[PDB]
Amino acid sequence: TGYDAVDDLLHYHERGNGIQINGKDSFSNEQAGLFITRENQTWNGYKVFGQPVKLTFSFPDYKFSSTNVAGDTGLSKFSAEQQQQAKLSLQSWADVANITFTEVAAGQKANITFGNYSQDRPGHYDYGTQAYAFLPNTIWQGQDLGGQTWYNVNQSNVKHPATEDYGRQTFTHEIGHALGLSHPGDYNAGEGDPTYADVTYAEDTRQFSLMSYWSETNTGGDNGGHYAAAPLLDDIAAIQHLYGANLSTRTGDTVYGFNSNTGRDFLSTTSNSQKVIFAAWDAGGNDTFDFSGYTANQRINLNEKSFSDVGGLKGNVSIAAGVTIENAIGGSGNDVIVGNAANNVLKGGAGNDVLFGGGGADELWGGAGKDIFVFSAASDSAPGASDWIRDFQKGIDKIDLSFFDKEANSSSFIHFVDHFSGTAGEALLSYNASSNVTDLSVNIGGHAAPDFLVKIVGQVDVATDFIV
Ligand SMILES: [Ca+2]
Ligand SMILES: [Ca+2]
Ligand SMILES: [Ca+2]
Ligand SMILES: [Ca+2]
Ligand SMILES: [Ca+2]
Ligand SMILES: [Ca+2]
Ligand SMILES: [Ca+2]
Ligand SMILES: [Zn+2]
Repeated sequence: TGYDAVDDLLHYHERGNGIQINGKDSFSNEQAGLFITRENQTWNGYKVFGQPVKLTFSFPDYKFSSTNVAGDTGLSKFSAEQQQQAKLSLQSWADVANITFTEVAAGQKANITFGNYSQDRPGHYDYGTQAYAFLPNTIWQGQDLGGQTWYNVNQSNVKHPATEDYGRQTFTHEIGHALGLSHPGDYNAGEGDPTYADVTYAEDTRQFSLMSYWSETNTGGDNGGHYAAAPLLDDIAAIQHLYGANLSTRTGDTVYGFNSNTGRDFLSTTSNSQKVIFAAWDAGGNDTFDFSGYTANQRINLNEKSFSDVGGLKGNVSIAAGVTIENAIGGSGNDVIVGNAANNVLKGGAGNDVLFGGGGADELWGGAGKDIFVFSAASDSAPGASDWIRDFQKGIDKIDLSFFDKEANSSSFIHFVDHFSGTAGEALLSYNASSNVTDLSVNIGGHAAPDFLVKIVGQVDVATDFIV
């Protein structure tokens, strides 16, 4: 049934509350954020949390023959392409927490610096390392190393971050360290051989945090060979814990995905081939997840902290804690679209879709195809805040009320009548041929009056259009 599909999406990636996944403990979004910042170091001071911060950054002109604090040499300044991508990574962190970044001249002392290295010793090129950075307040010989980030330019992804997404992710990851974030678990490579089996909690994967090195496939995600460019779900919790949530970000009506007005590369796409991977942070307005241009079967959940399967990928889109996204538009595939307690405009597009509005007064459009509109509570469409199904086609679309009889474990609870009598479970269809509107009223609670009312544009055939 349509309800089965909804129920499935609602319990996708449940976490915390004593759950154990992969033989590992499951941490909630909150716990993961705290664990990722377990070093307690911030630019505001040790254990000083929730305060804004203003930081400077620059691209120093390093001398090739110079040796850095780590012992690496064959140094160089960031190229134009590298600088451009580093600035995009910085902004992605500034979008979510109260952090202000300001670029200073190559000579001026800056809090965060970017530099390339190519040799582990003079005259010897290093093809084995990727990058590293120092957390704030890292003191060495009376000097703070905090804010320094270094990258192995012999790696093509580091040299070409604009075309190699792992390079862009690396910039975001190292800057994360420079801001106070650690990897989600303790494990040393090089002089150690860690694997996902060495994680502290199940959600330590690239599906939840880009501070992680473990594949998203470990938790059931699948990014189709791509890498997230910006802070993921648990990274947002981590960074906002340190510097507070940015309440000024995208406060207007924002569109994510296709036809985006975000002005962010990782939140926008112009074709079915260009895949999105992101955790959405949005501080206000009436917002829309527009995934209309994708052909794959998608699963879109508008609940906060929940995961969606978008554009042919799995668990690649999520919504941060405290964010309310209002609308969703599916693509040409057979989609499952689950709304939240707010008023939502849900559009299935072509294909056979399953739409679930949840609470609030929702506006549901099945579009072309055999669509199913699902309900599981009187509050889903309360009289006075009724849902509207705007394009119902009798004999083609369906209204799924199967939840009620299943819960009641009775085939006679929900049953259609031609007139009410106060009995619980009575359902009544009222068709107005002049206005082309059908009222579906149900007395679920067994009150004097119906406690559930859906308004439908179009005729409904009781003999063929319901799943009970
Ligand atoms: Ca917005
Ligand atoms: Ca909103
Ligand atoms: Ca669709
Ligand atoms: Ca459809
Ligand atoms: Ca809703
Ligand atoms: Ca339809
Ligand atoms: Ca509703
Ligand atoms: Zn790292």
